[PDB]
Amino acid sequence: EVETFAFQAEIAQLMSLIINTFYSNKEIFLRELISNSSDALDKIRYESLTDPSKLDSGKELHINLIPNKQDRTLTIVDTGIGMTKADLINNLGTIAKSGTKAFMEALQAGADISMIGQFGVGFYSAYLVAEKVTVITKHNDDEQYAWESSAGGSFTVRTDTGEPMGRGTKVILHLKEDQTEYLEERRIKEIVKKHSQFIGYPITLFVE
Ligand SMILES: CCCCn1c(Cc2cc(OC)ccc2OC)nc2c(N)ncnc21
Repeated sequence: EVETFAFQAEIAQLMSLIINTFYSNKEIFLRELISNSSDALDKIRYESLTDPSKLDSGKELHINLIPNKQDRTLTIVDTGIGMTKADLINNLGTIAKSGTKAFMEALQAGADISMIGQFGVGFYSAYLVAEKVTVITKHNDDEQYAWESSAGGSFTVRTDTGEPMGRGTKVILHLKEDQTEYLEERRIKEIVKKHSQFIGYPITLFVE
């Protein structure tokens, strides 16, 4: 059973700006997602120091970038802390509301879309390049879920019956027709080198 939810008005407004503004520097989406994966990995690492059993769902702390020309998708996989149903439906939005208001204020005043990460809302930069985003995620305290949105004001959540991931998040970017450059090995390698070369976990770029 698939449940359908409305974004909060502020978040729907941020998603339209991101979709609608003319802004050519779209590649920054990838460092925003990688950064989000890095924070989640820091989190579970930290939490495991005082509860070693939090890694029973997998000891390896890493990021995989998987392009699939066939599906036209690029997936950012992490084995970080993961997200609960409450995160997905409620808490992330609650937190994102104020980072959105700050981000929006900054833009007038002459900030640009590439600073979105300073405001804790860089996830939504996914919509620079993706027509639809699917997030598969698994937290220790909870079940595996699939979140999805093509923007338009709503998202769905369902329990995910696919391949169990153990622990972590996969962000699956269904790319726009004109953005398949981000499926190319030399392009991804270029962007990681430029914006993500210091991340403190291994990032494996899968080949097609
Ligand atoms: C804002 C920071 C936490 C949420 N989060 C994020 C950002 C985020 C994810 C979303 O998924 C549907 C929605 C909104 C988000 O930011 C507000 N990425 C994560 C990740 N890879 N692993 C764990 N938590 C993550």
